[PDB]
Amino acid sequence: LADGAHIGNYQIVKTLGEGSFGKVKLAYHTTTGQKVALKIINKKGRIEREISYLRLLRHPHIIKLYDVIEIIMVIEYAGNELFDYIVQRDKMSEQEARRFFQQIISAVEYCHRHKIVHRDLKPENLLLDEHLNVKIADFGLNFLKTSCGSPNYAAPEVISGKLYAGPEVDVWSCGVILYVMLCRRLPFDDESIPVLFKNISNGVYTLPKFLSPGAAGLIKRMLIVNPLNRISIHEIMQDDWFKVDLPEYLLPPDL
Amino acid sequence: LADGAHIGNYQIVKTLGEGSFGKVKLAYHTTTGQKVALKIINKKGRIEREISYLRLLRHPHIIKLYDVIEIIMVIEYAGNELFDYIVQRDKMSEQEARRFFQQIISAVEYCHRHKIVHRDLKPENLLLDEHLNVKIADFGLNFLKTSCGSPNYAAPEVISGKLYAGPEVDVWSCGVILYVMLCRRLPFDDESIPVLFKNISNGVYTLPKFLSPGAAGLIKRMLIVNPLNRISIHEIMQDDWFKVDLPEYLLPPDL
Repeated sequence: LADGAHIGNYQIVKTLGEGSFGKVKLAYHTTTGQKVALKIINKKGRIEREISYLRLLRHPHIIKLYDVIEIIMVIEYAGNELFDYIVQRDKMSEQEARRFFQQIISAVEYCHRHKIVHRDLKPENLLLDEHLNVKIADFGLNFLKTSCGSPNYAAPEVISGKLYAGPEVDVWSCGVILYVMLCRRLPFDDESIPVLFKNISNGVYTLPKFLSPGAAGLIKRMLIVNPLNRISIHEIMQDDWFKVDLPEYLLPPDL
Repeated sequence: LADGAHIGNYQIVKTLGEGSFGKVKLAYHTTTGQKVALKIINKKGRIEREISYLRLLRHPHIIKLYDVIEIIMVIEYAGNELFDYIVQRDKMSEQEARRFFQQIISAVEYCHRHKIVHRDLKPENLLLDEHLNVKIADFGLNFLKTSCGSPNYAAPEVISGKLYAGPEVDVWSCGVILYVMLCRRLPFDDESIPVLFKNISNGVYTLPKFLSPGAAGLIKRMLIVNPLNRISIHEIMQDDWFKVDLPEYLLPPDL
């Protein structure tokens, strides 16, 4: 039950995080040795509905909810972080960046379809598995992780704490994300908190010249202050720059 | 010169981060095999004065600037993060927490003496070495790390972007830090950015009952909104709760 060991095919390894109910512990499947993530819960509503609803969501690049076993969740485990891999390789190609951006955007499209807005797309939520596939965590309706997002990646609507943050906020975050993989620098960022918020609020940032007309073009339409003029996920998936070398499994049925 | 290898006793291993001039690369000393951190620079003022000034600062718990070798810096390397270690051991003792808090506070006292205010004390800056000693990084006058601080740990003066942030801001951050090691939860923290800032601004937080009168007492005086009434580092070092089991090497000469 504790960091000791064993629970129906799974042996516990070492708590990964704590959180209001139980903890999250690393564990490896008894026979296969597949690493897994065990989120424990109990001692309390429509959460069970949620947990049940998550076991249905499946996507190559979203951390999967393998199966529920107190209340053990059994989640897919990815140990590395997308950006740790990116800093490693000095200057990865624009085509290398795009490859990741496509997996991410596809994943977002997938969730928005199932009516789930992430709202917290940031580096600590972009993981990678042994095959270099992105795995987005924290998707679906602890002190190691803060409840409020990393400002540098939040849309104006979020910085300003608007009562409604629609799927357009994910596009903005993805905008920042794309920007950083290509420019290796944050779009908005100042040592002064208030100034960082000012810039984000007025979409104040500069696009580096080494950016292809394609990339810079897409970034531009994603980082738009007015939620209504911000480009949509589907428009992004139909973009020429985006489309290049786009793996078929990433394109939904309707597109 | 690159991620290839070798530079006067040091062999390069794999870039740890990038930053406006050069990068930071992990390297191990050719003979001893001591891991080191290599920050590269060139292509430009009073920085050299600064670099020179840092080579003089020495403290058991501050990342040391071993020696300058373009412009290679050679920094002490710590791979783990204080809080990763803390989540591991389920509930570490109050005396275990205090041990870390003393090393941290001593380190801060040390820098404030040499007229250096950190201003960005957060989890990603609290490292640990193989002996479980804290090593504070980013001390002394990149996309993996943002320029603005992690709000949850910043003092009101910092959240509000006041033109002057004195050493009192470090006390506040240390307050949050102490709080989290003991309560395993953030003092101020809300999914709403504006609300998080409101709470911080009005020092709105609750002290858990399982806190000793000592600990809770110290926290209280650190998280004070008015910079002038906030407890001082030296008063903290003379506190009864703080003093318990305080290793002699951590106490400065004058105390």
